[PDB]
Amino acid sequence: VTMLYINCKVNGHPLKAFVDSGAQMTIMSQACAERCNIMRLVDRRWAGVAKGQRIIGRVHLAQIQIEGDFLQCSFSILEDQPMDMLLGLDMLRRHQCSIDLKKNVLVIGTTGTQTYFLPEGELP
Amino acid sequence: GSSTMLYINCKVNGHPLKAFVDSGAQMTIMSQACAERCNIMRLVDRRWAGRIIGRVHLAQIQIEGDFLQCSFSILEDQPMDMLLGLDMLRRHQCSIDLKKNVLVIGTTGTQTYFLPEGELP
Repeated sequence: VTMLYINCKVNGHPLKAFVDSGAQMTIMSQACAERCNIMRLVDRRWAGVAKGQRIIGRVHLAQIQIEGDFLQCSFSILEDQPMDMLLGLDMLRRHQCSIDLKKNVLVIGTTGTQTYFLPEGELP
Repeated sequence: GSSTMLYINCKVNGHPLKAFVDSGAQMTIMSQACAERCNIMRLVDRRWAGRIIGRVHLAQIQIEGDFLQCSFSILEDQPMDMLLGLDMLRRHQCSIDLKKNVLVIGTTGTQTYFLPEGELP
């Protein structure tokens, strides 16, 4: 069973995001926020400790680029989250997305943009 | 700033339950308590025991009027009755459609609504 990931970019930097309808919150790792050069967007007011783990702060409505579309998304930054990016139900709802396992695509409902889930050999 | 989850109605062996729809989970898992309530303990193959009690190789999960052939493991003390994971979502070519607010079974076209907050288990 191949897990669901998509390609996306933040501030022009490519990453692979895990698509998890069972997660309430979208979360980027601190390492990925550094690589994407977006620490200036990290509001440390919203620092805390996640379940399971320091949340370093929160990014408000930054653009996540999927194919050629730019979608405004908020997400928190977790220290030492192994994976770069976890796209949770908050985001999937915001943008009225469909996870379509027949076509093997994530559809962004607000735009009609469609992106293929990565094949097994491309998963991180 | 910060710091409704997806559920559907379904039935197993005629008994209703609410399933958590989790595309980040590899495996579909029913609680032992639910397996007992649905009266399907006879289907549990305990050679797959770990805590996972065993595996149900074949059971019908009913969604609306659809009967879908599924496999799932049985977990002692899982809080929710069923976690519907990517194995079964992929098997039945499902769409999780958050614009329409439905789970679509791709093999039949059947749709079921995600439950509102007040109906969550």
